[PDB]
Amino acid sequence: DAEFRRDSGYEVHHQK
Amino acid sequence: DAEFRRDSGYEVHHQK
Ligand SMILES: [Zn+2]
Repeated sequence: DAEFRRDSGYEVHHQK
Repeated sequence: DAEFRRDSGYEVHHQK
């Protein structure tokens, strides 16, 4: 979801 | 590489 689907990281698989 | 590109973990790309 968009608020944590951020460009400024990432590997989103380790965030929620 | 194949030896540690295993199902026996994993997210190989930064795990060991
Ligand atoms: Zn990862």
